[PDB]
Amino acid sequence: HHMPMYEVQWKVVEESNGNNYSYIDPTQLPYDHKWEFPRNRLSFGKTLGAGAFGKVVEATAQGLIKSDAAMTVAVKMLKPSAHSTEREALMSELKVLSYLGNHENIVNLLGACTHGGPTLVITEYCCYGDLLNFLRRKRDSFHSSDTSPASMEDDENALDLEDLLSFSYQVAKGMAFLASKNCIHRDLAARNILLTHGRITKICDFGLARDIKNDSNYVDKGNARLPVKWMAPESIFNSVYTFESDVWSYGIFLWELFSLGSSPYPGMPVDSKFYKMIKEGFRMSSPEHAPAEMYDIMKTCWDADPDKRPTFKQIVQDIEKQISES
Ligand SMILES: FC(F)(F)c1ccc(CNc2ccc(Cc3c[nH]c4ncccc34)cn2)cc1
Repeated sequence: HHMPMYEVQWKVVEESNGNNYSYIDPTQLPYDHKWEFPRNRLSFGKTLGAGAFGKVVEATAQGLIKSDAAMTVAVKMLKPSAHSTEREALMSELKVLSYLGNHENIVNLLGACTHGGPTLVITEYCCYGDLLNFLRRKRDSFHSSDTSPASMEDDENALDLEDLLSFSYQVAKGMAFLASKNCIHRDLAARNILLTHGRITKICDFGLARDIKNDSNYVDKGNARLPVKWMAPESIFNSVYTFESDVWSYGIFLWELFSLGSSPYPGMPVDSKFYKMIKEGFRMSSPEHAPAEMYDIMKTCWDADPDKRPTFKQIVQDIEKQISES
């Protein structure tokens, strides 16, 4: 198994020579056994996602948070047909999670089971599932400002511009947190963002629990399956990944978000023509529902020069003001 064929692995970077950064080997990170949780105290429910070798299942965990209470969690784990490369990747994912620490806008580590049988990674459960398919289900229910509640069927569960601005803010905040821990996601997209109580968005990565070969958003390119339409030119062409290439992806996410889950670059299949156009400076237009200042963020996320892209910290400050001004 070449792991790039099955998932896009996030990376933690460290200072190298001069002003360069190098990837940390995640197997080198420690696993803090404070996270260890008794396997027997889990009760498995429905599958939330599965790929060739991995799955995520909804579970009930006894006494995870309060000694006397059960709580709903999501557990990531491997199928028995998985190879040692996948087993390593999952421990490595747990190590990075242990390293990162906690944030409101990421899917958080709650516990792990690492001895006896297969590695189980216990994370927060998000009741509304992935943001992409939520937007798509809610698309025809988008409520314009100053339109009557009676115009919608279930207006209390509809979607409006304040929701979209909120999601954009929350995702920027989670990515600012990642960048602050020297972490590069490398697969930011609406499919890797979840929605939960209070309409809180949490970044994640289904990873090995995604059927990647059947998701046409990943393209075979080299010895990998890559989310090309989300990727910065320097990542596609030179395999260079930085905090600024995550920013490009974030711009693409914003496009999906304000288009209510439409697919990026419609009428442009990934092929040599696609790559030529991206190099020449083709960029997507404003989505229907995107405010002009949000479209302005998009355009800057897609600067060919990574230095001219905003940082996540700037994006947060920018959207904060947009929300306040409304
Ligand atoms: F935002 C971070 F921190 F970058 C980040 C956090 C976590 C990961 C990967 N771990 C996992 C674990 C389970 C899942 C699926 C998942 C978790 N909670 C759910 N709730 C409902 C449906 C699916 C799910 C996704 N990623 C990858 C990135």
